[PDB]
Amino acid sequence: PYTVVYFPVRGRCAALRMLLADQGQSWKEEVVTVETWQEGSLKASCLYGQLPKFQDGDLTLYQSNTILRHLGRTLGLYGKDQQEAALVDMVNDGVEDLRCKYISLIFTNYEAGKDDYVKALPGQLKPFETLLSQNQGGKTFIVGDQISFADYNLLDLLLIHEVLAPGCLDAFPLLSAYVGRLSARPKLKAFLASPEYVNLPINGNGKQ
Amino acid sequence: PYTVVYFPVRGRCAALRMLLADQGQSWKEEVVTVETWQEGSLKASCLYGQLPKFQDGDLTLYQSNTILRHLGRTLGLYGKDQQEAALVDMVNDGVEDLRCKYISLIFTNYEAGKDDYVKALPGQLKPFETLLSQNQGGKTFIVGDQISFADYNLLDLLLIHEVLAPGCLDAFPLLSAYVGRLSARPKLKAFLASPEYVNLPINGNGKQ
Ligand SMILES: CCCCCCSC[C@H](NC(=O)CC[C@H]([NH3+])C(=O)O)C(=O)NCC(=O)O
Ligand SMILES: CCCCCCSC[C@H](NC(=O)CC[C@H]([NH3+])C(=O)O)C(=O)NCC(=O)O
Repeated sequence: PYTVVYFPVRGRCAALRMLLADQGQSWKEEVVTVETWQEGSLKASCLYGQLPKFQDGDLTLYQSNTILRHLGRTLGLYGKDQQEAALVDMVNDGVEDLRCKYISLIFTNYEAGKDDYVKALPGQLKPFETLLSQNQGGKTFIVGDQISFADYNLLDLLLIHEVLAPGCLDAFPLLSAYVGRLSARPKLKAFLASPEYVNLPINGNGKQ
Repeated sequence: PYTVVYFPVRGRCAALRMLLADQGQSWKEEVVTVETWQEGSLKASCLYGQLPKFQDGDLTLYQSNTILRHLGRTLGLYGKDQQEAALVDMVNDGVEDLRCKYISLIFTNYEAGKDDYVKALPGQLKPFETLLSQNQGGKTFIVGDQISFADYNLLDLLLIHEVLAPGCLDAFPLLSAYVGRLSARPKLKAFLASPEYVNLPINGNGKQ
């Protein structure tokens, strides 16, 4: 089946976990503690010396987006045709770029860079509002009318930003409706409210 | 047909151009000058306010890797099955990570960070040597036995690093043989030697 090996944080696994849950998939969690990591053996065995590590049968993967695209490909959450598949990538890549800046703020300079980051947020979120406005008035999903791996990843990005800069979505009616709508999906709602998600820290450094 | 809109540099378009050339595809180049860019109109029309921008018929794409995956998907350079498609992603993601550090060195702190970067290079390149050693002794491609978009992207990464730290591939027999082998492909060889590639600067800041 599925197995995700990662630290005891949401981080780069939050989105794929949401995906697995909403799709009614069963998976195993292998928690890696800082002590175990600092031992060195696991780090060395990891291709790019990092986690998350994922296992699907005897297929061992690395790189969060690779896991997302894999599930998306295998579970049919990658658009209805090639054109949509490309637009799904365009969204995910955009999500990835903003996630990098978020991760850099959280770990590199939270105290001094928080104010500038928040001021720049509207411009960074705007593109997703625009994408949504061009797809059935943003009443369905980010691309096409069926959900895709990019939705789960975007949803996480928006959620974590709500905690960082509460109210950042008030200026974006479509994104706000989008978050609420998807968060309400039965399997997803139950997952987001469970101890498995709630009691895990967003990032590992105690900052959010 | 195909149209790539980008600045007069190789940068994030080098790989997709190599892909187009080697596959015998025709494309149009729309060169964007700093003056045109600083005018503002084009920047605003771009989804994430950035280039490269790509057009395939009336399909308008953004994000370099999205263009690579698109060509890969449409041209059959994405593995022979789902498993390979996932390994192709794992490689490309790895290439992307290292490209980001390269881009950060080139634009953020070349003078002070060049020495530390080069020292760390072997560890960063090693994973690709390892991947190659596990695939038919690294005698064919990075994943499977047919070429994929990840090859073109990896090939570029290696080439640009040869200029940054000449000889960095001497410690990696498989990667070196790989670069030479692919650079020798007829259409690709002719492209790499043409004025269209040679007279374009790698990055835009005059550093390499
Ligand atoms: C301690 C709690 C905080 C954990 C933060 C998240 S783990 C961060 C880091 N992993 C990554 O950055 C993964 C990046 C990779 N590109 C992906 O998308 O999967 C890692 O393994 N780092 C370990 C290392 O590189 O030594
Ligand atoms: C002047 C010559 C130097 C050009 C350097 C390359 S262009 C850099 C930048 N674009 C990107 O970083 C693209 C990143 C995007 N994630 C991708 O992969 O396509 C840009 O458009 N920047 C313009 C802007 O953001 O204003």
